[PDB]
Amino acid sequence: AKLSCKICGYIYDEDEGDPDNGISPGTKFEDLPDDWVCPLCGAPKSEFERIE
Ligand SMILES: [Fe+3]
Repeated sequence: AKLSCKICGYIYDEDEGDPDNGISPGTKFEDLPDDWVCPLCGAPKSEFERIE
């Protein structure tokens, strides 16, 4: 699944992960640490919303 950061143009795609910050491809959003934030703008998980 894919989730948009409400606050910038970033999209978290579970099939991409966030590898530059230590999150492997295939990591589900539910499994991101509670201290994970958007790699571009620092918004928390509460500021992401599922998109198609
Ligand atoms: Fe962002």
